[PDB]
Amino acid sequence: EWQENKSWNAHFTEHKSQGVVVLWNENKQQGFTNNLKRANQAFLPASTFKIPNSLIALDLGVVKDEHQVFKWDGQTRDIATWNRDHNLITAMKYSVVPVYQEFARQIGEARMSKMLHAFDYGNEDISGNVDSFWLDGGIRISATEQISFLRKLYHNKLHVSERSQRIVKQAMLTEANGDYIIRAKTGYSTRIEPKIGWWVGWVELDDNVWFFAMNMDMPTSDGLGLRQAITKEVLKQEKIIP
Repeated sequence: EWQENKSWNAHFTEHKSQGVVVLWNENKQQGFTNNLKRANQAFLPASTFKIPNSLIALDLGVVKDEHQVFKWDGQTRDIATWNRDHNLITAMKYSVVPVYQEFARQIGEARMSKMLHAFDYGNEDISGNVDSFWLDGGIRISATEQISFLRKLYHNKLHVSERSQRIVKQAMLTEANGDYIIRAKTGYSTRIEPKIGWWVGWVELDDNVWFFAMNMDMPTSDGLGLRQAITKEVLKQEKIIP
């Protein structure tokens, strides 16, 4: 069911990095990773939590639809793209933490906790502050657990409405061309060691879907582009994308 391919480690070491890529072939129900241990080690989800958070906010009516405007609160932050109005699409594109913090406050502890249990999401533990637990609280998720969750979302099998799942998958749209579609979400965890970057999502082909989840050590922000670059080098090696 699971195959370890350490030849992918070259893609990390050539960039003076360490990490894990996990791939799942939906047609064949077979998984592949360079590091079975790290594939099952649990990390803070950081901004990858914007996927479940969006689903919960939509299903409870905290977010009406993907056009609703969340007005900038007028507090200047160090990420320029955060100092503006956003909707669900742009808030996910730019990983706009303060918008999702407000979602979490309106969701509340009780409903957030139950919904994460219904999703079987990671360790399902929201210990910490309700507006930051995915950044510095007790919640943890592994790369293999990200894949399990994403497969449910792809098949509209999560315990929220079909509409909520369709909207979040629209908001995850990252890249599309004549060869593939990528729906994904980046993450960057810095408040708790080890600092890591995430990229989780899937690649849609004409006749198959390949789910992926990667994380990697991220001692400085200088290496953030490697999250997508390393993943795509693996995808290219496996002839999933040209």
